Amino acid sequence: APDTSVSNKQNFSTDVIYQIFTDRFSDGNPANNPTGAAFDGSCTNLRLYCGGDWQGIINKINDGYLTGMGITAIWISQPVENIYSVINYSGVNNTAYHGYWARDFKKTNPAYGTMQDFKNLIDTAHAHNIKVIIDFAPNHTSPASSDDPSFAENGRLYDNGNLLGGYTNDTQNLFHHYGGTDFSTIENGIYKNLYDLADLNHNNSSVDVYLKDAIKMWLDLGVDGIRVDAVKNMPFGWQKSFMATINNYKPVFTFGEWFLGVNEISPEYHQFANESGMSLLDFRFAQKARQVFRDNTDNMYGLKAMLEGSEVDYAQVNDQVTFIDNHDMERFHTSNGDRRKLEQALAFTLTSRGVPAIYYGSEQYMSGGNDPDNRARLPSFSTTTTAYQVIQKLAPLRKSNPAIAYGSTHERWINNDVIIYERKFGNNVAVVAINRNMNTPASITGLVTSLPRGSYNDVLGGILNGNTLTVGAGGAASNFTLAPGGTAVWQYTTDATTPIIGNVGPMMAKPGVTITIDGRGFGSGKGTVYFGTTAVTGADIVAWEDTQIQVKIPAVPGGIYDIRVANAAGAASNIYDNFEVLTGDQVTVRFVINNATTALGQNVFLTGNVSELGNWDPNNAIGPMYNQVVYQYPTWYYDVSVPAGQTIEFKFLKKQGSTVTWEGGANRTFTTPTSGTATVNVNWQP
Amino acid sequence: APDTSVSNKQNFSTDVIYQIFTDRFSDGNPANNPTGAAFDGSCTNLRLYCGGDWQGIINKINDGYLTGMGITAIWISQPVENIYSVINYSGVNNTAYHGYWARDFKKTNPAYGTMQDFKNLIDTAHAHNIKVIIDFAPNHTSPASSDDPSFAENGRLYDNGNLLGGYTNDTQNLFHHYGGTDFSTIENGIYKNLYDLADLNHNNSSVDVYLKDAIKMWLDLGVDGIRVDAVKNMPFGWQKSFMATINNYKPVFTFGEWFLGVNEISPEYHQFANESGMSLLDFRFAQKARQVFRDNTDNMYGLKAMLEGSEVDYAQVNDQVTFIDNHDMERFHTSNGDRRKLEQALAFTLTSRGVPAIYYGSEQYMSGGNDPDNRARLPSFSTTTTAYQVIQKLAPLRKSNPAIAYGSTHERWINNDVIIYERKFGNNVAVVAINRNMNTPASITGLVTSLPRGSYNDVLGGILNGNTLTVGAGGAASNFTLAPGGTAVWQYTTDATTPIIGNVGPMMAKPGVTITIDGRGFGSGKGTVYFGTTAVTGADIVAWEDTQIQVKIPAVPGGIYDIRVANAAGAASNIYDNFEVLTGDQVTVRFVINNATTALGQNVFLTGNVSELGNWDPNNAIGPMYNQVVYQYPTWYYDVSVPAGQTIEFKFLKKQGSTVTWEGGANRTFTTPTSGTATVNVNWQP
Ligand SMILES: C[C@H]1O[C@H](O[C@H]2[C@H](O)[C@@H](O)[C@@H](O[C@H]3[C@H](O)[C@@H](O)[C@H](O)O[C@@H]3CO)O[C@@H]2CO)[C@H](O)[C@@H](O)[C@@H]1N[C@H]1C=C(CO)[C@@H](O)[C@H](O)[C@H]1O
Ligand SMILES: C[C@H]1O[C@H](O[C@H]2[C@H](O)[C@@H](O)[C@@H](O[C@H]3[C@H](O)[C@@H](O)[C@H](O)O[C@@H]3CO)O[C@@H]2CO)[C@H](O)[C@@H](O)[C@@H]1N[C@H]1C=C(CO)[C@@H](O)[C@H](O)[C@H]1O
Ligand SMILES: C[C@H]1O[C@H](O[C@H]2[C@H](O)[C@@H](O)[C@@H](O[C@H]3[C@H](O)[C@@H](O)[C@H](O)O[C@@H]3CO)O[C@@H]2CO)[C@H](O)[C@@H](O)[C@@H]1N[C@H]1C=C(CO)[C@@H](O)[C@H](O)[C@H]1O
Ligand SMILES: [Ca+2]
Ligand SMILES: [Ca+2]
Ligand SMILES: [Ca+2]
Ligand SMILES: [Ca+2]
Repeated sequence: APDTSVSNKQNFSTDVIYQIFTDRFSDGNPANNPTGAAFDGSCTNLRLYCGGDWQGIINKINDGYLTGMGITAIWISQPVENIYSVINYSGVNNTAYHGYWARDFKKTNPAYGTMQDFKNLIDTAHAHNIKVIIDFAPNHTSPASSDDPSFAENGRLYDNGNLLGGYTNDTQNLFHHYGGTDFSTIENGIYKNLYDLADLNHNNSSVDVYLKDAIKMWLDLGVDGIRVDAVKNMPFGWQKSFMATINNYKPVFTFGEWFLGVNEISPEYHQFANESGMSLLDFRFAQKARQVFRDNTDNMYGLKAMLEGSEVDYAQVNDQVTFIDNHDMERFHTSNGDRRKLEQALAFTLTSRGVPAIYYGSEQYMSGGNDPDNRARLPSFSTTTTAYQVIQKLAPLRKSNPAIAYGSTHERWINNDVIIYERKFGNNVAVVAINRNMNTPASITGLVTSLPRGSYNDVLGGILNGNTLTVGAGGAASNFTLAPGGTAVWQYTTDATTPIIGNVGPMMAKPGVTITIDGRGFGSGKGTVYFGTTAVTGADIVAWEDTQIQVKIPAVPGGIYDIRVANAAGAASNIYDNFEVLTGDQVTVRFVINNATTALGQNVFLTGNVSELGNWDPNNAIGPMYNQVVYQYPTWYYDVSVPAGQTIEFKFLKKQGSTVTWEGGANRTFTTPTSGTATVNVNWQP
Repeated sequence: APDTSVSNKQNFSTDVIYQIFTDRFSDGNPANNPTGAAFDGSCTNLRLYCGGDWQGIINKINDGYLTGMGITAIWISQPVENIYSVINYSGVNNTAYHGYWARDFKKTNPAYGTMQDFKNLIDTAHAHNIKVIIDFAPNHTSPASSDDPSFAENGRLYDNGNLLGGYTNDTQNLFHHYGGTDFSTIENGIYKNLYDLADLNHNNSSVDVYLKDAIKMWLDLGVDGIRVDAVKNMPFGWQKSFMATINNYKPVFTFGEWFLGVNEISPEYHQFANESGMSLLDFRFAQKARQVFRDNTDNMYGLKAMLEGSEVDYAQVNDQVTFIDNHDMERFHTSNGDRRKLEQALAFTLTSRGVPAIYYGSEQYMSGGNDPDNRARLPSFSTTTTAYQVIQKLAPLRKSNPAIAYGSTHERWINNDVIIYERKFGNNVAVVAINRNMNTPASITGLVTSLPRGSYNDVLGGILNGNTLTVGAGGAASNFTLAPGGTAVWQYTTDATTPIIGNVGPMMAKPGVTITIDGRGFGSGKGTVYFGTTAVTGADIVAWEDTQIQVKIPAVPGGIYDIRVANAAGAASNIYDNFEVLTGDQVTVRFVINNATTALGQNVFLTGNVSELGNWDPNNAIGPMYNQVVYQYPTWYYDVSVPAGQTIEFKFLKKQGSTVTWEGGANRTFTTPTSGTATVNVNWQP
């Protein structure tokens, strides 16, 4: 089918996402509204339920509010049954309106709707070519105190009605009981509790398989994307087996939230987008967009350096979800901030690389500080605001112009307040110029672009003071003055003769899984797909057409591969690297090693004979291991995704700068379980 | 040996060439100086012999003038025996001092020296790590009038003293007798005479074989490169069979002169570079450099556009020879003009991509107009000029820092008067910042770089008012003020672990010849070289070390191939593409089709079953064929290089944009000659 079908659950860079807090969007059904102290239909107390639901979203798809805007993906609040208690916190009553305090991951939150109401949402979203992404927060259940079993619902977890257990009297260790995080360390934030949320224990096999059974249930019900919550606060090894579970079952675009501060460039964050099997919410993009476009704490050079840098650091930059604000940040639009700032910042995000996500109500210039003030009910469904209009005009360019969906970003002109950048994919190009200065016009002299000769009309129709572009000989454009606050988008589209790959999804799966390669120039005749130098042709290509091919991963050795396409005429595409073929189905195993004594700067790592363990290469070893919380030094521990039901060989080692110290002895061996969890507890062999 | 060795004849990106007009450099042997009419020892008359010779260049390698400047290659006037005539042109006497009026391509010009002095030049140069590039001028012989046999030497051509023929009464048709070129079309500039020069006819098997035998004997005297003259004015197809003759016998770096004027961009120019097997003097670069640093008829965004654009248009940009002036244009330094512009532009060229050439005497701020004023004798052998010191500081960096020699160019900061660009290859980095404004200081803010945090000396030692750079977190540099006329070079080197290809020479050749791949990170142990999915290893990798491997071209089908290296440890490199494997040795065949009547913009083309003929792909067919000078429309003719000694199958087609009207009938067949030429003459088949 084409790369732009609503059935393409694997790649979303042709989409624009509208992030909906279900409770604050629309109350389509008042008979499902909570009662008593859990409810506030005036929505003046923002920690209470206001009554918004799935029928209210079906209604704004149907009446065209969402479709009118060009929105093609909806990201909604976690669908799962939540705790019913009203919790008092320092006098303030609080409810589970946000969907984040779960108790049964196999049932719906009935304030949102029934199971039949979720199905009706998927079906009318799909009938209108909209994809449905759900939040999923497998890190925890609900507010709990083991000391006080009567507080809230004591973190209790049920499997489709059947109690599994609570936080007080956790004889099964379904939950972590280490106290709360102080956020000092990644380890500390993983194993300790977030605030007061009862931390699930993913190393318990019942928690492991129930959470994996539950996500399969939501995939069976037709969801197309998953935003997983607090990715920083779960074991990365467990997350990779969770990701292999959805990728080997029904791969859908999955991305996670790892929060990043203002000028924080974090290595682990990038490693996580590059290696977990899910992409990330692009906080680096988001924080620099607000520094340049909102707060003027950085300029266009900062903007350029971030777009250039991120194209290298994320192995698949076209998979990162970009945004200018969301539910954890103060709204972009301030009380005294010019609306042009919001409008340009949205235009930027809509024509930039990635998968743009728009927080509900941006188009209605909502302002408000941090939680809960950034989650007010949206004030109006006016369809004629300037912001509604810039998204209406630009969001469809992601489906029609493959340069916006998949192209590289080239800065063609710049100064402190102006950047004009070019997105290019094959022969398709889009050019956008923006002048963030609202007093001073900009004299553009010497712009050259890849546009063929012509007089390009600004796709924004002049609503942000854009203009026509007259491109002469050799893509050189005639000089113009960009208006103060001006933003213009100029574009050109054509057929590609060369295969050009713009995106592949999933990026990690075992042999036999159908991968989806999207781009242009594949031609209509079944060509060749290369995993390294292995070639799939014929029947292993389950589907071929100019924009999309679907093909089964061949039975190659686990490891990571470059993908390449050849059309039926033998012309070959660009290389799409970092594809991970897995040795098979995964299981997460805890590795505990006692008496691994280390000097300062020395850490224990794990390596082994399968690609998941680095294939005996010390540079690709699993680690640094942890040694503070679940076990303390010199015991080190780590949860590592590993091939299920196989005997693997492995050894530990210590690394200090360039020096590697392997443990002596023979190779340790271990037969992994087929499902669940396992722990290997061993002692340093000198 | 390593990439930077003086024995690397295939690639020159690590070199700095010094273009010497042999006659105007140094007279080291007066006894071989011309007498009386052909000579002027005061060299007051720039059209007569002044005396400069190969012995004088040997003295300048020996006494330290050239090696002290960091020059690593020398390009000298054509070595070949020229006519002895003093020609009159308007009562202005004129001699062959420039070496361009050949008589015999197998003897030396006695004013320069003997074959014995030419061996001494090769040997003193190599002994001092300087490569020797000779001009070769195969388009023509010398001024000739067929009407008047006594003018000059009637363009007579000798074969090692044995007369072959003169222009008057050329019965064995050695020359073209179509009149002179008005430069109206490429076809007209090729087959008609350039000025009064008896134009050689490459379709004559005698001239085709003699010219190839002569180039081979200078490859046999140990020349390291060849600048071939007037590449525009000879048939592509013949120059390709000539390139295949050099590359299948003793590959050395060869590049042509295809003159190009200001703001001029020819597609045929970039097609020649990309498809001939030779590269080109980079007139695109040189013309924009003079506009920005000499003449002020463009600014930094223009420079920026040229750098960005040449990087995608030139398939192998690292092989283009750059310069800011030469013998066919006015010298860059203007009389009583600002020296700092010369110094700045010299520093610009020295740190930019390609292979830089310096016109002799630039370091002595030689002024002069067009021919012959730009070839006055070098007036000083001063080693302390700032232009001398600038070349001495920066020329070495092309051997030491691979970012300068092979790296990509990326603008990092810019405005009308300032560019700071960064060269990047692996983690080796060079950042050069130039302020062409000689009056205004520039404040740089927002410079983000790829250098590690630290403070960086200007390698020019501040002689061009450059400064010390301090780099903080994430490559962001501290605010600074680039002086008026400030030029500053800051750099970072570190060993590459993983293999990176920076250059490949030759780029076109039959199976069995040894190519040179240069870069970093290849390691000390043989790994694999791919030509397509064809892995080449062991005995065929003739040599392998970290910066250079040499390997024999596999017995693959004729076609263009991507080259990729995987070091012993399996880490694979970037792809170097557009490599052409010839089906075999080459002969230029003239194809002539009669009665091929076309429509509006319908052109005739040739295609056949070898890769040389596009392998039956209409989108790759040879053409559009010619039809004015040698044969007239509706007869079309084209000189195509084809594999020697086999039955090619061909057909002709007409292309109306995307319509291909094919000949009917059956596929034609012809057995090519093994050496020499042939002409196939046929009529359109409906
Ligand atoms: C449960 C919580 O989940 C999401 O936020 C995550 C982040 O994705 C995760 O990376 C981490 O980020 C925090 C960051 O480390 C810290 O420096 C910054 O100051 O705050 C970030 C956000 O809290 O932590 C949280 C996981 O705890 C959602 O985006 C959050 O909205 C969501 N919040 C819940 C939790 C509480 C209390 O149970 C409610 O007050 C809140 O309304 C609800 O949304
Ligand atoms: C004497 C020596 O004994 C063990 O040797 C190591 C290798 O040195 C190391 O490269 C590693 O190689 C992997 C191998 O490439 C792979 O094919 C195989 O299947 O798996 C290996 C890793 O499991 O492993 C081998 C052993 O299999 C020790 O591990 C070495 O450290 C040891 N050398 C040092 C270190 C210590 C250990 O504390 C001393 O006991 C020893 O005397 C000293 O020589
Ligand atoms: C033999 C001659 O060849 C080289 O220079 C040539 C170019 O190869 C050729 O393309 C042509 O360039 C002109 C270009 O094609 C045209 O479109 C442009 O507008 O103008 C260009 C010239 O201004 O002509 C040049 C030379 O004009 C060498 O680089 C030359 O040095 C070389 N010169 C010889 C030839 C003559 C004629 O007998 C002497 O006057 C001259 O001194 C001598 O050096
Ligand atoms: Ca409701
Ligand atoms: Ca956790
Ligand atoms: Ca002499
Ligand atoms: Ca010619």
